[PDB]
Amino acid sequence: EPGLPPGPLENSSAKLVNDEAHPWKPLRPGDIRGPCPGLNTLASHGYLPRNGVATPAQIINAVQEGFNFDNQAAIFATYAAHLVDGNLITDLLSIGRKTRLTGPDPPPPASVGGLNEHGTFEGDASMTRGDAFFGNNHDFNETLFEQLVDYSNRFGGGKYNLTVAGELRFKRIQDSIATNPNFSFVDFRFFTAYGETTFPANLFVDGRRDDGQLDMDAARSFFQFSRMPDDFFRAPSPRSGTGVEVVVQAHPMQPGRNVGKINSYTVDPTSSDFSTPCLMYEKFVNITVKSLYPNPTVQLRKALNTNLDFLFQGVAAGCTQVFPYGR
Ligand code: HEM
Ligand SMILES: *[C@@H]1O[C@H](CO)[C@@H](O)[C@H](O)[C@H]1NC(C)=O
Ligand SMILES: *[C@@H]1O[C@H](CO)[C@@H](O)[C@H](O)[C@H]1NC(C)=O
Ligand SMILES: *[C@@H]1O[C@H](CO)[C@@H](O)[C@H](O)[C@H]1NC(C)=O
Ligand SMILES: *[C@@H]1O[C@H](CO)[C@@H](O)[C@H](O)[C@H]1NC(C)=O
Ligand SMILES: *[C@@H]1O[C@H](CO)[C@@H](O)[C@H](O)[C@H]1NC(C)=O
Ligand SMILES: COc1cccc(OC)c1O
Ligand SMILES: [Cl-]
Ligand SMILES: [Mg+2]
Repeated sequence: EPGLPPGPLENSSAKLVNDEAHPWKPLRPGDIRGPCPGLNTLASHGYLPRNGVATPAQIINAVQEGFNFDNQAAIFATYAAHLVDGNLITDLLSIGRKTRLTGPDPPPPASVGGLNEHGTFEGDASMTRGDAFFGNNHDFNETLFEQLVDYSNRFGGGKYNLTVAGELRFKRIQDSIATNPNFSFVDFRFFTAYGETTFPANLFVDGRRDDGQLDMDAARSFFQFSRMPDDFFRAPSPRSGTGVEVVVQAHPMQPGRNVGKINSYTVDPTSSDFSTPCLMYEKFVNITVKSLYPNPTVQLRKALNTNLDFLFQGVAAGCTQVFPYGR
């Protein structure tokens, strides 16, 4: 019932992806878009179902076909998101808000809240979306985008590149520390917050150039309108987070959180960090997934174990698989 994770592209060359079969269309009533401009764009070009509800296999195929996201990264992200935000029985995940379209819900404490669910996959210090504490963690924010433009002007000669990513990533962390008393920057979010800042440079840059310099017209088109530029070619090879080391090196940070007040950022020594990637995977499964499904019934336990096996396919070589519900 859960389909097998798709394999890598047979042909990963750059090609036109804004093509006749995948035109941009505006939203219809009920169409769901969320905090990810990549998935949003794929839905708005029909690489995913246009209503924003999809299976993990549909998501993996879409990120590969439309943007040349690499297979390992696609698998890890998709199954992580599905485990914490999707319906494991129906095999459906919303790319934004919680919806009845993902089917009959499992029992509490599982939320099946879609990608909009705060603190599962989605988290604080996003580039163009506000922190959940401020009321909306999913819609495009013009003020935040204008700051991205400003940082691109200051550090990228008017373009978004890895140097800009390094500076903006830090600025957003510092702004959340100063204003969000509930700011959390540990474990899974600590990792994804860095990786996501490379994606516009690696994946939104036309693949015929692949120069890591994203122009602001293209940036707005993706971030605000979920729309590929006219004649957009995808990247010329599979990739996801390459160059994340540049972003980290610009302003190395420890994982931590504000402790109920602004300007109280307190390092968490129980968090994983970039020195312990396997711990990030182990805590995600043992703590995050397990807490949503502490004592699942038979069909849920089976679906959990299958999706956990799929998640492990995307885990970097050298980590040991963990089994929260037995073998
Ligand atoms: C493979 C499955 C994917 C999933 C499940 C996924 C999910 C998400 C989620 C939940 C966020 C919000 C994190 C946060 O800021 O709090 C996010 C951010 C982001 N995603 Fe993805 N994503 C995926 C692939 C991609 C791809 C292929 C691209 C580009 C082609 C992309 C581009 C981005 C960008 C740029 C952000 C940051 C948005 C911002 O901070 O303003 N994603 N994604
Ligand atoms: C792979 O796709 C590219 C772009 O569409 C094309 O030029 C190339 O010849 C394809 N390779 C094969 C083996 O068909
Ligand atoms: C506040 O932080 C906790 C995690 O420490 C999280 O469970 C909760 O959803 C957060 N809420 C908002 C609006 O940030
Ligand atoms: C956008 O972000 C700014 C800056 O953090 C915030 O003040 C504003 O309330 C957000 N929302 C909108 C709708 O502009
Ligand atoms: C970003 O652009 C600026 C200005 O062109 C340049 O100095 C810097 O080296 C660029 N960084 C990257 C990683 O391309
Ligand atoms: C996760 O649970 C497994 C037992 O299934 C255990 O071996 C492992 O040490 C745990 N890891 C963490 C980080 O809790
Ligand atoms: C490969 O890593 C990732 C995959 C999907 C989303 C991410 O950031 C939100 C991310 O950092
Ligand atoms: Cl790949
Ligand atoms: Mg966020």
